[PDB]
Amino acid sequence: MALVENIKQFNDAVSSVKPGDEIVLANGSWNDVELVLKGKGLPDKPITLKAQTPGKVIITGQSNLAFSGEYIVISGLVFKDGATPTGEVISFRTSNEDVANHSRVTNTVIDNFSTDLRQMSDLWVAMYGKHNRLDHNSLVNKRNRGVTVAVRMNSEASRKNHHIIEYNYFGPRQILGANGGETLRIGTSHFSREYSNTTAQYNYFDRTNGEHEIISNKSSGNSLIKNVFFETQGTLTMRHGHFTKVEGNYFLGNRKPNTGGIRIINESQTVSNNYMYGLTGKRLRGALVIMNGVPNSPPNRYDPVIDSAMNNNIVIDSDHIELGAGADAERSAAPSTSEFKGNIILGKSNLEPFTLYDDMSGINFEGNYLNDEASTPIKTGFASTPYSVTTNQYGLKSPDKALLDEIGFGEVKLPVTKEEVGADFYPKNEALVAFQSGKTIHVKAGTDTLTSALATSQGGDVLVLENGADYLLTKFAEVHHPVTIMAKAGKKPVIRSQKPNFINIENGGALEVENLWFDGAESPDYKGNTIIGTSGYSMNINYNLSVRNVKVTDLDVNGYFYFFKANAGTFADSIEIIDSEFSNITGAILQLNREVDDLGVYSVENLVISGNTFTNVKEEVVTVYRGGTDESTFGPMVSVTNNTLTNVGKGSTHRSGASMYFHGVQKLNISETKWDNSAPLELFLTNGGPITVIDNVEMKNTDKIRANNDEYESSNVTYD
Repeated sequence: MALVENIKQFNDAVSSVKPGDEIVLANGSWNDVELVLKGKGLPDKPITLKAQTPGKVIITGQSNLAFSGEYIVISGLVFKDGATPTGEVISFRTSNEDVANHSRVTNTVIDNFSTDLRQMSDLWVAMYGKHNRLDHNSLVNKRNRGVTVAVRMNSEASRKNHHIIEYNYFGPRQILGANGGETLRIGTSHFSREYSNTTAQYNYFDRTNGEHEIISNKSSGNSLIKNVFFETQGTLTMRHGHFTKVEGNYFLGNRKPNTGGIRIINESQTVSNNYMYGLTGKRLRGALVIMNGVPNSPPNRYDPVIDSAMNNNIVIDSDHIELGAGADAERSAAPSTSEFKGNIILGKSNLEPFTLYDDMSGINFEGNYLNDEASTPIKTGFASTPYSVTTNQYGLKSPDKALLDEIGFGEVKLPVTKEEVGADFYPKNEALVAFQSGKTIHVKAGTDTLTSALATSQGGDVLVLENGADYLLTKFAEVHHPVTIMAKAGKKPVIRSQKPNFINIENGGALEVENLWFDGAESPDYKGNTIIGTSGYSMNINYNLSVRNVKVTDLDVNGYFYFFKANAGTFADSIEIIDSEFSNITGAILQLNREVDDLGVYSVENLVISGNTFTNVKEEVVTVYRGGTDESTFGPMVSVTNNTLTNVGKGSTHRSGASMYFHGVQKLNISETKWDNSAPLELFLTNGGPITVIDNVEMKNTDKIRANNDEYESSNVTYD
């Protein structure tokens, strides 16, 4: 019917709409468009809004879609590189009272509708009203905060909805490094007791690693069944609400880090007939979790587990089954009137997978299996079994056919594949620009030669520098894509700069430097200079920093001169500082303490400091900060091995007054390192389960380890 190519023609076709009529957007770009479509369609005659050719109609800029009435259909659309001017990209409503009932969004795409500020949050699809369908859609590259798809329950109209979120493709989602990165959320805490009755089936979750919750269930009566979780970090949690059915879900961890399974909280839940391979998650992110609750709980906390069944689940090569997880003064109530029956746990990665944080008499264990090699503290309900896991006709590591016939599982096979989900026209091309994957450039020694090479380089390229040659910068050496700046063999070229900062890693940029020498002889007489620094504007694309075999000297023109400053609103998936030497620096080596909100936002996911020497550093070698009490993220994970510190942290300018400072770090491993006439190593351990193993550390002429509390393991700590 009526084809349109502008906002006027479109709103005319909306005003003049009736059951059966189809409004078509013509192939081409639609920038800054706030699409509103109202109308009462019919079961036999539905009011449609479609693309002329699915994939050729593209919506960018400050654009969105709002719709209300009955039997509305949205199909073929694309929403690429832009942002909604409201809180939702696609909305199943037009006002608080006008919601869409019996409507459908299908064969539609949302690719990078992320706001430029990585800190801003918004919902990409917000479902309202009753009996709507959301299927065969691809939603990729969410680089800001908020839920990819949410089911709203703010009013009786949207409650007991019976929505179906089917065959959708949830593309990779980088780590937020803060709370608020769920892929699917059904309801909120304010309306948790109400039944939503939603069904989320046949969806594929591909590396959706936002935070520790891939699905946050926050209402009663929903069914999260037949889904695939390919290498996803975090868990499917029964966050709030009762009577949830979680079955037929395959979780392919492939031994990838921080991969979790299912977390039971609250009442009358049924987690049965799920498959789980190689899940490495622990505590609230275990492969199977049954939490401890808060008795007579406030809605935003945890209801004690009652009347629940975790049965007939296959757990192959996974490390943790957490019973009573989260137990403390707050969560004092252990599961009751529940059961754990006929489970097949086969894995040699952890031979004591069960971690029982409280008494588990409330649970009825019976008919379970655990490989001969592994032990369980649970005296009854468990039977010994040979560790026989063979790759079946579908490529999945399946156990023996007798054990499957005993529990009634059937053929171990995916309920859906990456090829059956999402939009048919849109490709699932990986956004993986690897380091050293491009053309190699040769940089002649001189003034602004590294600057020019960078400016015209491509993503993944390698800039090779002249061994022993002097390089000077007079302009910022900007890094807008992955880049390697190295020199081969063993003659360090000497880089100096007349700007406050040498290299700025900008949005989309990732940097690895090898065999380089940085020196401050040309650095200006300003406080706050740095060798490497992040953008200075929010970076919604995660970065990486690898510093290998580097010399840094004389950063002393003025005070507060750093090696690295990671600005707020920037986030590294990986920071590595290896085989390097640092001398005479008036600031700090790594300033990763700039997140000032105190609500779980931190600057680095993985931090490795190894094989390094530091001499005459007026501030810290490293200061890592994740303030507050948030339990939604895998916090900063730090490793500090084989290092020497000499005259570090003795200055009066840094506020911690430490050589190494750790606040809110969730996995801290310090070993084989020595302190000499430096400032003490400081800890500030926060909530959650912070793993801290300090071993074989020498501390000559240095005041002993500072700490807020003693929740850390310290061995072989030699004073002097």
